[PDB]
Amino acid sequence: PVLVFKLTADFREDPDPRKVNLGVGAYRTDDCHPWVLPVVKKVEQKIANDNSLNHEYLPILGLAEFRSCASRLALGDDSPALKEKRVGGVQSLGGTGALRIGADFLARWYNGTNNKNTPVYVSSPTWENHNAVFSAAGFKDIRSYRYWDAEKRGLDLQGFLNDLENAPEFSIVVLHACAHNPTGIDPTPEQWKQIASVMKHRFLFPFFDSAYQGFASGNLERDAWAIRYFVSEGFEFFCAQSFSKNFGLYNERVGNLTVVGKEPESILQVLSQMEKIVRITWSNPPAQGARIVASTLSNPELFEEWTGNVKTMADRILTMRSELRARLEALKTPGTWNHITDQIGMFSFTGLNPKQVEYLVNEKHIYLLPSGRINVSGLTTKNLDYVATSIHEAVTKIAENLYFQ
Ligand SMILES: Cc1ncc(COP(=O)(O)O)c(C=O)c1O
Repeated sequence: PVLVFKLTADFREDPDPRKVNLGVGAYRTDDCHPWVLPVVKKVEQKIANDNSLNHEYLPILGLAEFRSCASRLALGDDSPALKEKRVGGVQSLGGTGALRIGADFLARWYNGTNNKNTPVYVSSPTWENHNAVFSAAGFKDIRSYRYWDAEKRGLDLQGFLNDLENAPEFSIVVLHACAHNPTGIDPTPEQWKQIASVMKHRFLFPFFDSAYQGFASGNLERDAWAIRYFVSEGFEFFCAQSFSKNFGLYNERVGNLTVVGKEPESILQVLSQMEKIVRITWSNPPAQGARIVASTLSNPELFEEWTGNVKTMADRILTMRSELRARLEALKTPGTWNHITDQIGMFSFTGLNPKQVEYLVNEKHIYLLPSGRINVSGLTTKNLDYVATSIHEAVTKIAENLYFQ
């Protein structure tokens, strides 16, 4: 599960001046540089001048203000679950750490004691590290639900539902909260209702993965609709949150595992068990990233500025999608390209085949995944024409099948 990071390493070492990194989902400005969000520079300065801050261990489960703030962002300020004190939060090492802690919990305490046979269902296709994290937790039966229909380039809703109907009771279902990685296609709210209905009837466990809240619609509230719907339907569930993308805090490793239970006693028990799992993994979590997020989200002014920074990223992505589609169309590139602008989040699942990716990587020094996934936030007004013309070359020169064409 380390392909994107190897892609980045190959890109850095490449001497060719034309090179473009469209692999890893990391935001870039229109001049192709990292963007430290304005709200983050401001809160960092406030931390650097605040002499009451010490370096003593945080609690095992982490910084209380951060955990509350994060769960609130997922669930909404007026969530009934918050009001009924049936919500817990475990500060984690980014989204990955939240998924891993959640996985280790389920493998020890869920559906019996030390049950490694509980099926875990992930999307077809999904993030590379999903299978790897759940296998590391010791789960033996990892399965796929139909998701991507490559013919219609949207959701195979009937397949998805049918796979969930046939899942053994109590199976764990890893659901992308919004901004599906890699397809950029999410269920509509009406589709989510049908999914939830099947999960409720078959007692399936929702394990949400929320790594991109803000990037699907530009609006934090709207991107959490599905999480909030599952709360309202009476589910207990996990939701692994990352702030790597929406705060641009990749290298400070800031995540939160939100837990929604039936009652406060449920949460107290789950959390006391999570303490043991954290202790034998990283002991307790790092402070800097969590303090930046806690400060931002607990202050109405910084919060508003932050949501404006997220909107800025989401809007730049929209523009890059429109521009790429337009240039491919003006070049008369074969096939249709509306899927570039239909898809949402950070990525486009372009539909290019593995030989077309190989051409782009080795001949044109444009780095993307063998699947055809690109990071749309890697495109810029300066690289767009090179990327479009290169895709055109690949699509016209490299056939799907060498013979019979
Ligand atoms: C779907 C998905 N889940 C989890 C993660 C893990 O993020 P992190 O770097 O915060 O550990 C990513 C990457 O942002 C992701 O795309």
